Amino acid sequence: RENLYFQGSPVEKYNFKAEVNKVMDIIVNSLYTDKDVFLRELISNASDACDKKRIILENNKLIKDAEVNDIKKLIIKIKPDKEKKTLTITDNGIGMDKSELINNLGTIAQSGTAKFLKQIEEGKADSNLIGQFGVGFYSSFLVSNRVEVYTKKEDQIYRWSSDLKGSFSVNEIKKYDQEYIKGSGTKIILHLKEECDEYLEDYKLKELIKKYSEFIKFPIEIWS
Ligand SMILES: Nc1ncnc2c1ncn2[C@@H]1O[C@H](COP(=O)(O)OP(N)(=O)O)[C@@H](O)[C@H]1O
Repeated sequence: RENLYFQGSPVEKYNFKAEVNKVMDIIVNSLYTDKDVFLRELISNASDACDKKRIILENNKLIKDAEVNDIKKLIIKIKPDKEKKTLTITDNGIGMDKSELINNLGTIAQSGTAKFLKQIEEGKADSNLIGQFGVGFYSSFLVSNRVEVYTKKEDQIYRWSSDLKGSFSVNEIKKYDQEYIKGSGTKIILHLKEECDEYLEDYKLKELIKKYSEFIKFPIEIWS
C-alpha cells in the first residue's frame, strides 16, 4: 500500500544477504583499518570502466566500418565538497545499466571480499586487514555513512544508494539534465563519516592519488 518514489521514479529496494551484511559491517567499521585504500579501489574500478569503454568502442568501429574518437576524452575526476561533506569520484567509462547495477553492485561477497572473509574464517587473515585485499567498491564504506552511485550506460541514468544497513535502493533519474555524465559514465558520491573529513582536503587527495595512481594509465583530475 506504500509505493516509494524519488526524483520522479519508483524506488526498488533490495535486501542484502543478512549474514554477509553483518560481517561486512565489521570489516569496514573495524578499528585499525587502512581507510585510505577506498580511493585506490574506486580509482581502480574507474580505470577498468574506461578500459572497457575503449575496447568496446574499438570493436564497434571495426564492425561499423565493415558494414553489412572520444577515447581521448577518457578521464577520472575527483571532487571534494567540504560544505556538503561529500567526496565524488566520476568516470566517463562504460557505465552500468539497471540490471548490471543491481546484480554487480547488489552483491557484497565479490571476488576480493569473499576471499578476505574466507581467510578470516579459516583463521588465515586478521579482520582489520581489508586494505591487504582488493575488496573494491564496498571499501567506500570505510569512510562513508552513505554511498550513492549515478551511472549512465545509454541514454538512461540510474541511482543506487545504500548506508549498508540491510538494503540498497535503485531508481531512475528521468531528468538528470540538472547535472551535465555526457555519453556514459559513473558518478560515485561518498557521504563521509564525521571522523573522515581529511579526505575533503586537497593535499590529502593528492597524496593518495600519487600513492595509488602509479600504474593507472588514464588521467586523473582533482578539483580544488
Ligand atoms: N566505476 C564503475 N563503472 C562501471 N562499472 C563499475 C564501476 N565500479 C564497479 N563497476 C562494476 O561493479 C562490479 C563490482 O565492483 P566491485 O565490488 O569493486 O568488484 P571488483 N573490484 O572485483 O570488480 C565491477 O566488476 C564492475 O563490473
